[PDB]
Parts: sequence; C-alpha cells; structure tokens
Amino acid sequence: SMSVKKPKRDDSKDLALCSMILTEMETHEDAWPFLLPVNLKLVPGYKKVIKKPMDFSTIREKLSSGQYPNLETFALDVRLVFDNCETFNEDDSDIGRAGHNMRKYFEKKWTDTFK
Repeated sequence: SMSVKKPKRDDSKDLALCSMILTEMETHEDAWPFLLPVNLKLVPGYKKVIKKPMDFSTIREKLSSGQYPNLETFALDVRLVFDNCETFNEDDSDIGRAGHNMRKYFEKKWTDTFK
C-alpha cells in the first residue's frame, strides 16, 4: 500500500530474456503456423471468430517497440497465440498439434527462466 512495498524483484533483464524466449519459439520447427498473422482475406471465418489475432511477428514488433509494460503482458500475448489456435483448429490436425507442442515448449521456458 502507500509507502509499503514488497522487496524490488530485479526486472532489468526481462526485456532481453523475453526476446531470447521469443527467438527460441521463432526457430522451433513447429512455429510455422504462428510466424505471421493469419491472412484475414484468405482464411474464412478467422476474422469473425478470433477477436484478437496474435502471432510471433506481431509479438516481436510489440516487444521491440516498448509496447509490453511488463513480462506478464508478454506471456498473455504468447498464450493468446495458442488459445487462438485451439479455438480454430482441431486437436487432431497438424496445426492443432503444433499449437499444443509450442504452448508446452513456451511454458517450460517461461518457468525455467523466471519461476
């Protein structure tokens, strides 16, 4: 509360560390469904159904331009990518499986880097 603060957790490396994680997500072999925004002209249903599209290139630009106020807003967008994927794709599809694999990969890197 006012003039009462928990000890200051060092957040000075978060930007660099989120960038490293994002690099590792970008270079994963199953990243291909997530590298670029879904083409809303070419994919029926996407625009109406997925209220907040998100992809790794969009996260990378937001990261690089100071549009994440803290590491939690970064994780929210990464998770959004996978939550969108599960909303639109069957579990038993290449993309559906890719999304599960990437979410697992992300969550481990997140826990190991920060928790």
